[PDB]
Amino acid sequence: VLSEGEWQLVLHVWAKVEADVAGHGQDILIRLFKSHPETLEKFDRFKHLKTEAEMKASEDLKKHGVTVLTALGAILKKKGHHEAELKPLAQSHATKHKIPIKYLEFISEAIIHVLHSRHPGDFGADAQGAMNKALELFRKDIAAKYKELGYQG
Ligand code: HEM
Repeated sequence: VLSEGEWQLVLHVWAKVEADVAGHGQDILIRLFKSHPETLEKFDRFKHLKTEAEMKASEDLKKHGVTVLTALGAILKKKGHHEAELKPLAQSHATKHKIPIKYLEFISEAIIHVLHSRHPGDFGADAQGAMNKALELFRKDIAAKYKELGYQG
């Protein structure tokens, strides 16, 4: 359970992301796909992209970055009371998109890296620990719905 102090750190940095959702979305997806190429293969939409420059040029990938960070932002702003927003996301990611929990760990690492690069004055170590705990809570609750459906592995 995050404390109120920790939620404040999280959402303070997140408000900064909200000034340039698309730029962040791009940088996060690019880092995820460069860091962990097996993730790119889960998107039939993007698996033609073979270089970072092609990724950076893809308007469709920038569109999807906005979709992902708008959904994450809505879950963060519920401060833990996010069951209505995770249900559908876990459902689709386990049964339709087939994303293992470990790749949710990978995208959390890429979110933390991009927020440290773009917002270092609002993302010192207190705020990095808090964002880590928020993203862990997201993964714990998606993992519990996976397990329900037979996809925790
Ligand atoms: C912060 C973590 C994530 C969030 C909030 C998120 C959010 C979303 C949303 C809102 C959609 C469209 C609605 C839906 O299908 O449920 C979506 C689609 C999808 N996501 Fe995620 N996602 C995350 C992590 C990932 C990861 C780590 C992968 C793959 C490694 C992935 C793969 C997919 C795929 C394949 C689609 C369908 C894209 C398409 O072909 O249109 N997601 N995601």
